[PDB]
Amino acid sequence: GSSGSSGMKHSGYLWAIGKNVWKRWKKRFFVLVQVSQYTFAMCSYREKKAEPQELLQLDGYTVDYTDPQPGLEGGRAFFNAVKEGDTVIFASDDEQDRILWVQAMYRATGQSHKPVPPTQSGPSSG
Repeated sequence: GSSGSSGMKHSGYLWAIGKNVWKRWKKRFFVLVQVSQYTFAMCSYREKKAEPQELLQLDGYTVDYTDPQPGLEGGRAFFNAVKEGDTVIFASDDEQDRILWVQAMYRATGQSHKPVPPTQSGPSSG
């Protein structure tokens, strides 16, 4: 039962909304930390040199590319994580970033269905 070991994989502002945390959908700081050898969590450090406000352990969450849900109007890319009884959505400024996030989050959780990048050049709405 050692203390553990910190670690950073990817940091940057992102749009996410959950049920217990980030109830609101707004661009907030997001940092992927490593809790255990095979366990990670999303720590949102909004303060300046202080403890994190919101935190979501990615212990199980299944992140994967998903269509743009009706409502969330923050970022372009859309990606939500599926949990036994919890569901959280995430969005970035560009599609390129999303991938980098899915690739990491994927391993952090260790889901069964590995995420894969689509081939949607860029259709037009009407």
